[PDB]
Amino acid sequence: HHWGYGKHNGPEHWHKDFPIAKGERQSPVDIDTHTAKYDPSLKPLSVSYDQATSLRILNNGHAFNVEFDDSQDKAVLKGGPLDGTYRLIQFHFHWGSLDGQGSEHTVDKKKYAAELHLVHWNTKYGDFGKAVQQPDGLAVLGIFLKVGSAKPGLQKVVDVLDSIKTKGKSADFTNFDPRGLLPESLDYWTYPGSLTTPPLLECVTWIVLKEPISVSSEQVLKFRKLNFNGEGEPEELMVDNWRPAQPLKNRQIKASFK
Ligand SMILES: N[C@H](Cc1c[nH]c[nH+]1)C(=O)O
Ligand SMILES: [Hg+2]
Ligand SMILES: [Zn+2]
Repeated sequence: HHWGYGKHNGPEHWHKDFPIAKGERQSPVDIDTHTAKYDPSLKPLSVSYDQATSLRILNNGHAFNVEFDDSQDKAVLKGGPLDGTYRLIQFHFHWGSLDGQGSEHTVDKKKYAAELHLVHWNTKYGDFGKAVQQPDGLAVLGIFLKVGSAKPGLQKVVDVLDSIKTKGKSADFTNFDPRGLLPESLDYWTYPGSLTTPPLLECVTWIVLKEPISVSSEQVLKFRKLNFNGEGEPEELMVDNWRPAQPLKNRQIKASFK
């Protein structure tokens, strides 16, 4: 039936309905640090989230999305390997049932507790829908999460998940600053790829930060309290909604640092 994250509808079944699952630039992938090469030509990465305008948090049945208002240049990603401007439309996470797994991209095979993804779409294409029909239409900033000390700027998100336990629910989540989710350093690895959930469109330029942020056990815990099911249905906790690393094939990962 509908794609999910189980023994019967998980990643290993996605290709049947979504053939591109075995494509040439699928994500995520394992980042081999001793093979990625520093690129002296990458321009400084620019992440301008000052005028960000969050509007709503939504449980879509496989994760929760904090949607932003992108009808104007408010929150934009640029610089790095990107040409032009990319607008922040939404950010979501991928986590595990255990701190030992959860992230999608892996560093030298190491799996993080979770992984944050801020999705932006190339403004040169007018809108998200049109952007997802281009080789360079999207730009996703990936940030790893590791369990330890709590992340202040992430608590609003934590406290609100209670109101959106089940699939379909969506609470007003206005005025959330995504800057509180950015690690200190901006060093990153970048490669051409796709979205990690069906339709798995290969339209993404991945910008994966090396420095992970650390959240508390109590925080990630509440992420694990969510449900994949809809209200009034057998409870399936929302855990392990991450896709495993896919073949790198004929791609190269460039490091923004030496
Ligand atoms: N999860 C995708 C839709 C999505 C895109 N970005 C986040 N969610 C699907 O149901 O096919
Ligand atoms: Hg594409
Ligand atoms: Zn994602």
